Amino acid sequence: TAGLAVELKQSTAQAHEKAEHSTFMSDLLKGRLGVAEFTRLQEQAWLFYTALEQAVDAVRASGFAESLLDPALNRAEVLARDLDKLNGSSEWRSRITASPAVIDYVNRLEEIRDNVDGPALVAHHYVRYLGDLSGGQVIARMMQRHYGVDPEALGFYHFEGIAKLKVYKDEYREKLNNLELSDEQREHLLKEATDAFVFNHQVFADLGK
Ligand SMILES: C=CC1=C(C)/C(=C/c2[nH]c(/C=C3N=C(/C=C4\NC(=O)C(C)=C4C=C)C(C)=C\3CCC(=O)O)c(CCC(=O)O)c2C)NC1=O
Repeated sequence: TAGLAVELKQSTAQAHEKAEHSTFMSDLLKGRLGVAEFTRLQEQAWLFYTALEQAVDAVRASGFAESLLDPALNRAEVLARDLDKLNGSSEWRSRITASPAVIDYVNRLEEIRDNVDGPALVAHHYVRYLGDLSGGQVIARMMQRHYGVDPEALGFYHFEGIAKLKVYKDEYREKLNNLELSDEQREHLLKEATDAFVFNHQVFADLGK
């Protein structure tokens, strides 16, 4: 009754809370881990953001949700640069492999990409990017504070090209509210958003293992 942004927040609350409270992310943010574990996180993130951004490109090209799917949000190329700094060479590209959790997540993104499934893609976009815009400074700050990570290796969290960030998040939520969705597409979107948090929790679980 209060618009899609509010409903997404409320519908995904249980899954979001489960993901935010994983042991791996909890130890990472409290300073118990190290730049190594942060680097492993960012390597798995590079795999699933590469897949997410293929799916966003296909959806944007179909004409669905275009103003929401701002290409300034793309993280994959920035993440690779970060991983070039963190690993000290481009060695990582040919070494990293998807964890099982990341295989399932990437598979789902690739299904969404090739189905060109606009409402599913919007769900995954909200769960990753709005997250990144919202709590991302807190993650970048803890990485600098606990681990000494250089801010030039935290480009993923900087969002180059956005000046006023609170404004941008506000407009992102209004763009969600303004999306034209059938009841069926809206249900599909809400369910996919919860699945997105579930995938992310399992990514942190596999990292912890
Ligand atoms: C898989 C984990 C995870 C993801 C994907 C995630 C996404 C995510 N984090 C959000 C907010 C937020 N997220 C954080 C914080 C964090 N977020 C973090 O991942 C970490 C590690 C912190 C550090 C405490 C804060 C402080 C907000 C503010 C809430 C808001 O603006 O609504 C939102 C905003 C929802 C909305 O405004 O309706 C999303 C989608 N949050 C998660 O926890």
